[PDB]
Amino acid sequence: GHMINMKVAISMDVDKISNSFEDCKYFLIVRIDDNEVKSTKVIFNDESGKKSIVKENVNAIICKNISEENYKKFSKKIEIYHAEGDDVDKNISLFIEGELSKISNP
Repeated sequence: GHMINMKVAISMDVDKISNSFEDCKYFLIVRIDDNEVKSTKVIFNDESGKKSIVKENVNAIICKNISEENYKKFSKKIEIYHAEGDDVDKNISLFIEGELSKISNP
């Protein structure tokens, strides 16, 4: 029954989900404010990018994969989820409901 004030980082290549967090080209910052996406952002993935994610106060990350080291960094307040597709919009809807599997075995 709805949701308010979500913030995610989705690991993008150029036009869909990147292979892994370590190989994204940018992060799409999704904004959800009543079970629907009311705006978006692009943080390119070159160092200064990842810094901003810390201060964004993200709710969760979505990716197909992560490196072990970066997991151990980010898994200290932000819920890391598995992608279930290449269709970002399917992965957004699944995340809204919490149907995506939380990666606890990278």
